[PDB]
Amino acid sequence: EIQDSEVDIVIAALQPNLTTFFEAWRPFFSRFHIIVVKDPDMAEELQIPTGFDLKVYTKSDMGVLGATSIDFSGHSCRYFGYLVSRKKYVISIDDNCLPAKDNGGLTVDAVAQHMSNLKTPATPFFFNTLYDPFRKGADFVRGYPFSLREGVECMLSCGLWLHNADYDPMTHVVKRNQRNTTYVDAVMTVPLGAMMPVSGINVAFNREVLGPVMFPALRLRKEGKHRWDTLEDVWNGLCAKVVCDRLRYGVKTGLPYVMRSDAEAGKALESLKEWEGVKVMDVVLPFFESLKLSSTSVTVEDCVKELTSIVKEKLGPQNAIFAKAADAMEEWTKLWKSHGAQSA
Amino acid sequence: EIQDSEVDIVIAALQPNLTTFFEAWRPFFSRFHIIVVKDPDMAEELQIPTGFDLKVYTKSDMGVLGATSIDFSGHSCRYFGYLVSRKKYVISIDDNCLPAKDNGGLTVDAVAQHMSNLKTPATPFFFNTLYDPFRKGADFVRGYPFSLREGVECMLSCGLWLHNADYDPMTHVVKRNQRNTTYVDAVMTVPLGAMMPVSGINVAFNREVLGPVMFPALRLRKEGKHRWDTLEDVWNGLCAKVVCDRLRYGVKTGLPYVMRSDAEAGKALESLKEWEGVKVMDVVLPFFESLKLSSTSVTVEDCVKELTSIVKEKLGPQNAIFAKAADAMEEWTKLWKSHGAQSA
Repeated sequence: EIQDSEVDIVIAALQPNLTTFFEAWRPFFSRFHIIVVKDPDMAEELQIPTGFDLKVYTKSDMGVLGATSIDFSGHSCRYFGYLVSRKKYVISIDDNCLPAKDNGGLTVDAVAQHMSNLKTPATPFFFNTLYDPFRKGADFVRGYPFSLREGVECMLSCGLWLHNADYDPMTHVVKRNQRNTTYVDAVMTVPLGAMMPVSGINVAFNREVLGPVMFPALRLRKEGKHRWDTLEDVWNGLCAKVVCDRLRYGVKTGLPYVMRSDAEAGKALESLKEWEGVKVMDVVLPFFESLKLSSTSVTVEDCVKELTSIVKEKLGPQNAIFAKAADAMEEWTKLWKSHGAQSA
Repeated sequence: EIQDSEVDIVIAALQPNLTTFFEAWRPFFSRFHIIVVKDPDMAEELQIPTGFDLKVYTKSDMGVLGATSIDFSGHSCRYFGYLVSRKKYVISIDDNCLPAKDNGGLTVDAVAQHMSNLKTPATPFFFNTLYDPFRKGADFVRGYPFSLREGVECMLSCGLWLHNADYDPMTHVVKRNQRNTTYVDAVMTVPLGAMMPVSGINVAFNREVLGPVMFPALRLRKEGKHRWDTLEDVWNGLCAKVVCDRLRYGVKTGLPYVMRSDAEAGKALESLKEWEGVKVMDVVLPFFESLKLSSTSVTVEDCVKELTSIVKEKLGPQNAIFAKAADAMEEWTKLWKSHGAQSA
């Protein structure tokens, strides 16, 4: 259950000029606290039209700890905002996304839909064929058992994207001019145990619960500024999902849509040439099918504690990015106990 | 891959006058073979228009089966059509449904959509957040592992319903004039292991594979003439779903929609007054939550055999309907070996 004052708009600034971004999102963002973060690599500064509650940050400020095994450049910088926040919930999208068009031509307040997704229970144990049983017009289908009608609280809500959808760069280059135009009016609970790709590009979550597992790790290389270049968010998703399923907590996907503006010419190919991600996911898959956890862990941190070991021993010797990521998971576990932990 | 020549439209008639129904479905049924079945409890005569490839069946034909422990009255009569059909795929709709209109105002050829759902592989091992990745405009989301792009065969397609949605009679009486108006333009594979309520109202499946398990069992009351009164289909749903998961076959839900014509005034209360389904589902759920079939089972015949026993063993003594359902589950297993089988 939610009131507005517990929301932090956490934004990655990878484009410095955010006039178009904020002026379009303004009616929906304005009433909230906004933690913009400057990309450490940025050879320019954030040209933001103001009138918002902005608590901007930059690379120097992070030095309050060295974080010796983590790189916060690029997309990873957005995780700093999760650490220097003191709010219960994080609503997070990237600077290249704009407010969407509904089927009715209505402008989709994704921020109000994210808040709705979380306060509203989730149904991971049984698939309601009408989807969200609490949305208007939807309800519980005949055969949905009654003991389950009051779902577990939703800890993570990941939305969708029109236009330049979150395809891998290979799929993007080859398909040429495929753009997403199918507005699917649906939000649904991802069933228990079911794996999913959590797009970092449009997501909101309980900072206080899942902040420990949202660790910036398994970035493929230092360079790269399009979501193509990394798999760290899809990786966080798998971790967070097995955490939620072990705890009988809920996850939702679907609405809201944001409209993701298109890429500069050919960068898809430029990033394609160096995207090892094909091989990565097909080894990471058997690992998470092979992640049936021992019974002891019942705190979020315990599941993290248990997981870093099972990652380090099983995946560690397979590739540098994995060991270097498990070490980043432990360093992030410290960072949460140290700088993320509650006080406000 | 499917052609029209392999589809048998098997329909239960509980309404005697099917002129309004068939003339509306004509553009879509005409090109197919239609196996109407008259409800044994039905005295009057079937007013069906001409111009179809119809082989009506009747109480007379049902008794030559000599079914010792199967009751074919009401919705259950539709299971006779699955036994005496000799085609690969059975598309089955209830007489109270009419073809739906999409957001573009188009009338949904649900028969062509079910076939599309089946010709198309399924993605049960990993949740593609754009839903069916082979539908146009949809595709595989970044991070979806590549070995899983080759989907397993889709053996079951469950469609949805506008207007008088498949709410249980309790939800129907209490929520009053709630009607479904949300056309969710998306079809999706139900992840592995996730239980679901499969509505009998608008569904299609591979007869030769899943036909043994689409069995008449779990009659809760003597005659449930509205889908409210019955759970025989929901029982099929859970059973076949565990089969599909053991055999690594896929199940899809969503498109197509039918416009489910509304109910007789107040009949909802007539059926709720006796709808014990509240408790039934609360016992059937944990059974399937605790139900893992042996890895030894590799054919459908193995899985039905193993499951009917586990039903006989665990659920049988919990209520007469379960043992009586295991008895009918077993009787159908013979009837398939004796009467139904074809090329699997």
